[PDB]
Amino acid sequence: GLGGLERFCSPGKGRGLRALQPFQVGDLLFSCPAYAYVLTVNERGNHCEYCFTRKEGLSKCGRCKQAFYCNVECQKEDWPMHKLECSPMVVFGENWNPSETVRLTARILAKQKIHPERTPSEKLLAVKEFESHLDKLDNEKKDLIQSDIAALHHFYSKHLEFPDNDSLVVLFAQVNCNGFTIEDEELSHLGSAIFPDVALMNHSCCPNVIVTYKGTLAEVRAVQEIKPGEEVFTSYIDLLYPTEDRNDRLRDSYFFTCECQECTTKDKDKAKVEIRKLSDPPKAEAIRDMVRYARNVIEEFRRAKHYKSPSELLEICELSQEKMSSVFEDSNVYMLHMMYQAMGVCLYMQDWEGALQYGQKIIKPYSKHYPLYSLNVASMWLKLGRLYMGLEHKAAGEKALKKAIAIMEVAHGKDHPYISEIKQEIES
Ligand SMILES: Cc1cc2c(ncn2C2(C)CN(C(=O)c3ccn(CC4CCN([C@H]5C=CCCCC5)CC4)c3)C2)c(N)n1
Ligand SMILES: [Zn+2]
Ligand SMILES: [Zn+2]
Ligand SMILES: [Zn+2]
Repeated sequence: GLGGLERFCSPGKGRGLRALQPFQVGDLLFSCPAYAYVLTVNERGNHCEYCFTRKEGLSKCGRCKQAFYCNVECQKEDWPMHKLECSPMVVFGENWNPSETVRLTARILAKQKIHPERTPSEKLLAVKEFESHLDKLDNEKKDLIQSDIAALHHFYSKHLEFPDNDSLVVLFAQVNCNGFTIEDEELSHLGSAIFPDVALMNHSCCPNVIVTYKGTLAEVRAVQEIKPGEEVFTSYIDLLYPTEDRNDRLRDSYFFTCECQECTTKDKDKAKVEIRKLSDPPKAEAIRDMVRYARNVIEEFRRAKHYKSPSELLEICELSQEKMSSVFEDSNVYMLHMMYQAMGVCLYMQDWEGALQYGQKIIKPYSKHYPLYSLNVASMWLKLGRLYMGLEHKAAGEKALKKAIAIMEVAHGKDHPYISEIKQEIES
């Protein structure tokens, strides 16, 4: 189905989505209800488990007191999926630690037993039809799937009937590369879901669509004019980084290399890796070393985001920046990576001033490096606005919040609950 769209074979790629009618900028292509979903553990007090709405003072689950809901209606409708974790959270207590993947694969198995037939989440692609890339996964990723399986058994023993090891390996591999992360208006991680039809769409570093969420509902809107017969492209990755960096990430998770206009021309590559205009210009050899150092420290930081302290993480950001500053211009995407990373640590530690100072340095190069309609730009203006408003800068506040609404009206749509919320912030 899906009015004015069709599944097809995209040459040189595979299964894709194609427009059959035109779509102007801001037009809703389709909506895909969540086949399976979960709210992340760290967002448990702030958000409803069933619809993901952000509210303070949510009703608690009487049994576990770990799940929070808008009303009894969200609580009752959530129970089929919550019963998988409700009694095991009480039994295991603070030891209850299944990974978000294990948590999601559990809901998938539950949806397979209650609704074995094609769901409205599966109008053009089925979960069972998902790519698993099992032939391509290393020993590390296969060991984590074995680990995931043991965790599923250890934490969901009492509420599920499990298929054999081989069936569960395929499913865990499938979820790993097909699972969607859901973010809020600020790009903060909210949870994980299965959107079978959204997963049909192929990748481009110049996308003509963006995926946003209305609670657990995924929404696909046009960010470029789409003509009948043109293929529908979303971006699988973060479009801030140069071509090699994007293709390295693409190969890592989806084992394919990109061939779009941006990957071909590499026009934004020189500007993304901006170099200081020194009287003695740094040598190509020195430019090479700083790019490697940066890519190395980016990996070092992600790993450190597990064991090192927020004040330790900041030292890495600050010293990495200071080191890179020898060759890299402040608009360089590697500098910007660490500025963003320290902003997140500042927002974490509630250093609203430190965060605001990062954002201010981040936003002009962001609108220069990302496309016009980009969730990273809108969420950065939204974060700047909210911080400005919090620190008594109303003129700079309304200015940044309006700039967020501008992009967001096109991505999230003019009637989105987010736009209203932000408007209430300017008005009241
Ligand atoms: C050569 C080529 C092939 C291309 C392609 N474009 C898509 N192809 C495929 C046919 C190959 N595919 C896969 O290997 C492949 C595996 C799982 N999937 C589906 C995934 C669903 C989840 N999203 C993520 C997106 C955003 C952030 C949150 C995390 C979730 C990522 C996608 C695609 C699709 C392109 N430009 N070139
Ligand atoms: Zn609710
Ligand atoms: Zn409960
Ligand atoms: Zn590309």
